[PDB]
Parts: sequence; structure tokens; C-alpha cells
Amino acid sequence: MAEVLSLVDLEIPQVTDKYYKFDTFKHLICHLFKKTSTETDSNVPIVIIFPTTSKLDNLPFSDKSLLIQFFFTHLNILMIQGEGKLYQEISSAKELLTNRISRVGNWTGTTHFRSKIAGIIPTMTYILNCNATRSEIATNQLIYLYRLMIEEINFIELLQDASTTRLSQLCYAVGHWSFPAHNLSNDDLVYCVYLMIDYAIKQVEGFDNIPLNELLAFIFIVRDTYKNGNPFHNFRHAVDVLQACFHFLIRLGSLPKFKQFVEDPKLDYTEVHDKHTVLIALKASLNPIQTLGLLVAALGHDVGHPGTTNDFMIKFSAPTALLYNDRSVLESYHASLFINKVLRICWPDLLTCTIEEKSELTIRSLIISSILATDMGEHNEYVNRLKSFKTILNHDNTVKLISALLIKCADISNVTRPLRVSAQWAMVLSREFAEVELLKSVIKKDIDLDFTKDLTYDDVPHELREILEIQPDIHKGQIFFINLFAENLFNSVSDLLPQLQYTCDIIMENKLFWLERAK
Ligand SMILES: CC(C)Cn1c(=O)n(C)c(=O)c2nc[nH]c21
Ligand SMILES: [Mg+2]
Ligand SMILES: [Zn+2]
Repeated sequence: MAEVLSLVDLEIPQVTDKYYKFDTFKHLICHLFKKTSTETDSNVPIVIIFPTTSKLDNLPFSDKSLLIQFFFTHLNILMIQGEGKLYQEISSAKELLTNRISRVGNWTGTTHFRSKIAGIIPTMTYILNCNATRSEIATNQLIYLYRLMIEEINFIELLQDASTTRLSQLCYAVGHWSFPAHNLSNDDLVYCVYLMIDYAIKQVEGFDNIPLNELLAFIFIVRDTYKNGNPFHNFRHAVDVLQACFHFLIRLGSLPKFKQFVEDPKLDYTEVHDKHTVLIALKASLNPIQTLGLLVAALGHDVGHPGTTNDFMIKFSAPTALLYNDRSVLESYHASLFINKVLRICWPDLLTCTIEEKSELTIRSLIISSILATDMGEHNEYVNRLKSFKTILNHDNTVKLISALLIKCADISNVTRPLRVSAQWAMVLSREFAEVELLKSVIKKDIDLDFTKDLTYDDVPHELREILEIQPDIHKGQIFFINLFAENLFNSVSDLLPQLQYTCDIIMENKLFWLERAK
């Protein structure tokens, strides 16, 4: 029934599937951080058994509990410290967690018929509320626990392959416009984020450089807010959007080029490496701090995404849709979580920076603005505000608009990647859409699923041919989306920012191919 993690000799075989005994709280924590390295949602309840030199290991139970509750909320944990109430709680949680469609229903609050659910499973409203109402004292204690983990956990060791060869490969992967996101593990992707954010931080003048371990801790925490079982809106998508923004900013001159940068965006990915394990560097619209703010916003722009759409949340009266009055439902959620859960604890000093010495506009506000701009329901207004701007805004609102436009472009950049990679994204987006349709049918009682089994997928094919064979008609989704959203956005942005014209070039190349096989 449950995965049991113990710091003591007690056994609870009545509810135990697999039991892990840990010598230290630090090693238990490391086990938990690695759970988001996989491609699947954790689908079993986790019981942690506590007792009735390391600072982590010697924390009072109140602080150990606070750490687990806050940093590992996503893992469906029940904490005990030495039968009927336990068994029923775990049994109920297991019944609700096993199946993907059940999990999405739980998180979104749309399958009530089927606080934390069973005291264990978090919902979007629970997490949103917890982070909005947290006291100053609680906030400072979490900051202390975070710094404690940075002090005592060597995060590079939590990646499966941190060899010199692999790290160099990732530098070159980051350098390709044909970013091979689907060939990178969630561990690989963590290092990719480090490469890009570290590179950006180094360009910011009045701003200290942050050690490898501290950046990695932050990124592990970000990864932990994405749902690994989302076929599309997962940490891979976050890093991909970050990487697209990264390329945009390099090509606009907001960041310098680096030795591993691949100049020609139309090339497919080739696996390259050398002896370097970080990016080696060689007026712009956005200055160094705005550039960093944008990249950070891209990283966090879908945090906590439950694998649905605004339309689903609105039409099925999801609690978060009710909170947000149907207005930018998921994006409001992402912005609130990213700021109040992640950045407030992990990087509070970034939130209080301003976009320039003269400006009162904070990086917090810029991040919020940019994240909110990714709502496709507001797509037309950002396009019109761009066309009005091209034909006036003060500096602050100019920075907001440019940032908004770049993050919008990055968010839907899968259609501007070279065909093969673009097709892989199309396929996983189709998987997620199919899950949403299944969830709707479950809620409407148009289908009865076996909730004792989980949804599993074969790997995304490497080659375009196999993708087209697995689902022909991929073309019509791409044609629809390019005609109604992408073409107009990238053309308009490239008119303002000529360096991004290559995006329009690739879109057309892809469109012509999709139109070809429509015939
Ligand atoms: C977020 C989503 C509804 C928008 N959307 C879409 O509908 N299709 C078909 C795509 O290929 C796509 N790529 C990014 N966003 C996309
Ligand atoms: Mg989004
Ligand atoms: Zn997104």
C-alpha cells in the first residue's frame, strides 16, 4: 500500500509495500529530492516514521515536520512518530493516487464525487492558501531550513550522471536552437537550468555570484513544483521555455554568445562535447537584471500546472477557477505559487530588486506580469498592445511589454523548433489533451475507468517517421495552431525585433511540411 521511510526500527507491515530505513534525516531528504528525477507521478502514499553533528539530523521534530510539509508537499506524505485511522487514511490515499486521471481530478478539485484529501494529498487551493497566509516567522524558519540544506546537502551528487562528458554535452545541448528536450532526463534538465541561470547571473554587475550548490538547491525546489507525470506541462517544458528565452536574449544581444552556442538555428541536434562543463562567454532592449528576471519567469511560468487547461477549469467549476473568477486561472496560480512558495523562500532578494536604479518596478512585479502574459486567452490583447506600441509607453511598461512578448514566444516556441523536435512536442501535447478529454468523460460519467491501474506511455520516438506513424493527423493540430496563433505572433514580434526572424523562417518551413502531408 505505502512506501515507508523510517528513521527508527518500527515496522507497520499492515500498510507497507516497500520499506526504506535511513541512518540520517539528511539521507531521507536526499531520497525525497530524487523522486522528481523520473517521468512518472509518485502514485503511492509515503509514510515517514520519526522517533518519539549534522544540524539537519538534530532538528527538533517541529522543524523536521515543517521541512517535510513545505518542501515535500508534492509527495503525498503522512508523518508519524510511534492502526485503524492510519490504515484507512493510507488505503484511501492509495485508491485516489494510483491512477493519473484520479490524480489530476484530486489536484484540480474536479472529482469530489470520488485541507489535504485524506489528510495526505495536496490540492491546488490548499497549496495556494498555505503560501498566501504563511506568517513572517514561518517564512524565516523555512529560509533557515533551506539554507541548512544548502550547507549540508551536496546537490550535484543527487544527479545520476554528473560526469565531465555529460555536463559538457549539456552545454552544447543548451547551445542548440534544436534543443533536444525529450532526450534529456529531469536530472539533465536541472543542470541545464544551472548553466543558463548561472550564465545570466554572471552578467549582472551589482550582484554577487551564487555557488553551484546554492543554485542547484533552488533548481531542485523548482523541479519539485512541476508534476512529472504531465506529458507536456512538466519541468521539461519549463526548461525548454527557459532555453528558448535564453536563445532569444542571446540573439537580441542581452546576453553574450558562448563557445558552445550553435549559430545556425535550423540545424538538428548533434551530440557534441569538449573539456568545458559550463558555458564559456565570448544597447539591448533588456538590461542584465531584466534579462535574469525574464529567464527566472520562464523557469517558473507553469509551476504546479495540473495537466489541464483554463477552459477545462472554467467549464467544470474547478475551485481555482472560482477563486480567480475565470480570469487567467492557471497563470494566476503559477504566479502566486512561484513567487510565494519558491522565490520568497529561495531567492527573496531577487524579488526586491528593481528593473533599474531609477525604477520602482520590482523584479517580483515583472515576473508576475510576464507569467500572466502566457495566458493564451489574452493572446489578442498582447498582440494589439504590440501593434499600438510599434505605432506610447514609459520605460517600465516598455520593459513589461517586451518581456511579455518574449515569454509568450518562448512558451509556444515548439512550433518554431526544427521539424523533428517540433513533432515530438506535438505528440506529448496530444497525450496531455487526450488525458483532459478522459478526465472530462469521467466527471460527466461517460466512462468508467479502472482506478487500480495507472496510465503509462512508450517513449517519444526519436525519428519523425515513427511519430507520424504513431499518430497521423498530427498535422491538423499544427496547422490550426500556426494559422490562428503562432504565425501572427512571431511575425509581429520579429517586425519589432528583427534578430528573431529565424523563428518565422522555421514556422513556415514546418507549416509547408504539415500542409504537404495534409494532402
Ligand atoms: C496551451 C495550448 C492550449 C495551446 N497550444 C495548442 O493548442 N497546440 C495545438 C500547440 O501545438 C501548442 N504549442 C504550444 N501551445 C500550444
Ligand atoms: Mg501556462
Ligand atoms: Zn507553458
